[PDB]
Amino acid sequence: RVFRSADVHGDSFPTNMAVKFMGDELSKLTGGKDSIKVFGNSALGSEKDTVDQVRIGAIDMARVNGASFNEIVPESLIPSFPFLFRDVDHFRKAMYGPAGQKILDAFAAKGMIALTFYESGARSIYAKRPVRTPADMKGLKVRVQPSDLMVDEIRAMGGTPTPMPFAEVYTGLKTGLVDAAENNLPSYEETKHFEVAPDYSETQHAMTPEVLVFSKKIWDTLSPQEQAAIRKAAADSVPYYQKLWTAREASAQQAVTKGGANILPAAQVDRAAFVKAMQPLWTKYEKTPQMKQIVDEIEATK
Ligand SMILES: [Cl-]
Ligand SMILES: [Cl-]
Repeated sequence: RVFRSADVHGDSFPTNMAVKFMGDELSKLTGGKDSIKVFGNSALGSEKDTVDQVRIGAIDMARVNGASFNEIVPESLIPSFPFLFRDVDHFRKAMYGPAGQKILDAFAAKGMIALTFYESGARSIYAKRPVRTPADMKGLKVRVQPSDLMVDEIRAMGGTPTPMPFAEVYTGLKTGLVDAAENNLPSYEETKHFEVAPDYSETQHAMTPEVLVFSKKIWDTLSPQEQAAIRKAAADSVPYYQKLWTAREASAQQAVTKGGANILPAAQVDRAAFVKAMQPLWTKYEKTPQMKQIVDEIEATK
């Protein structure tokens, strides 16, 4: 069969490519038969829309950002904690290890098989002015993802958060509904947010992963062999994604700078002030002993 999968990005974006790559792998490991069609550009709805559809089995899979599960899977809050990961190497070692698996395992109770994470860089503020310190955030109308944690993060930074679907952000910035948002560089480039919010300040406040989920209702009708093939194709798509993503982070920086954007480097930003303001949120979002244990396991990963 053709499995249907959702994504907010366009057809050439690394996430879409990775899942399409996964699709090609599946079609060999099943011999021509099975495949994945990726519906890009939010065609199937917002990330939250598409998560709900996966849960009820209206669609087979979605590639979405970790924050899109924050009201559903408590463990998904964790990798979105502000300043949790020290760097890319830490993210990788922690998330592709036993602690990341515990997070993935948590989705099953909520009607989803979480197949894999993909890295998503670090998210940073961008606006019509630069931002070095929480004082600079005051008065900015900052779009965030529809997540209570992300709302609180931007408030803790000093901005006024406003939840909006990914697809609507470019227009929101144009019309002045919002004058700021936050994301990684490749997203900053792809959506052309850089043309309306040309000041990118590397606050690097979160490193939320992408998660690839499969409908448990559909999953449970498959054989163990088919299930294993699907897990295998997913795992194999990660190194492929990594090659594209590593390159895209670098090229996106070049592209946006050539197009007028000004990146304020991480060292220029008062990380300590942001960390102090945001750190209380960990305790706020540790809902269970199980969550505490995972956070501590991640912190302990060196
Ligand atoms: Cl969205
Ligand atoms: Cl987003």
